[PDB]
Amino acid sequence: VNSFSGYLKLTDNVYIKNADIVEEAKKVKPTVVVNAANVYLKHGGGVAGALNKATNNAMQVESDDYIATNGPLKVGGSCVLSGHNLAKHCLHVVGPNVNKGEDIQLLKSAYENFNQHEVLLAPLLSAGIFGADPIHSLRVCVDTVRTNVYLAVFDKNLYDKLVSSFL
Ligand SMILES: OCC1(Nc2ncnc3[nH]ccc23)CCC1
Ligand SMILES: [Cl-]
Repeated sequence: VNSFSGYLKLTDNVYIKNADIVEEAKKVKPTVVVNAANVYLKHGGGVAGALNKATNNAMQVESDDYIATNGPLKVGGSCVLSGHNLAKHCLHVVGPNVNKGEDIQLLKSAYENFNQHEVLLAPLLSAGIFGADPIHSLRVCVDTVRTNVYLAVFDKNLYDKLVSSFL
């Protein structure tokens, strides 16, 4: 039993809800919140900009030190950093950004990072301003993640469309 509330159950381990991931994280304070990151951990917009804003820029400060030490992530890769006031940990995961010409096949690799954590709150990777089809992202999530994932989906038209089209 966990404290996630109001989710629709899609499969044994995947759940989905129309929600602002920032507001969800503050309420639940999950062990792991997933950020829709880029390789530079520059949290400007989309989910990343919203999460970082909610941390009063502490996420960005921590991220800049991480990059200065370790260099950029790989597309499809991840790192674990602090969750600040939102979660115990933040798993920064880089899905491919179609508006940059990045290979969509890397979306499966990106979701594989979720399997290192028993329970996660997360957005749909490569959706939103990363330019991929959210229906496709949901399919890859369901077919790749085996741990318990709670998917937030801020946009309402996307959520109903995602629920109504799910196979
Ligand atoms: O899930 C991916 C999508 N973006 C978000 N989801 C959940 N919470 C969010 N907060 C800010 C952006 C955001 C892209 C379409 C939904
Ligand atoms: Cl977005």
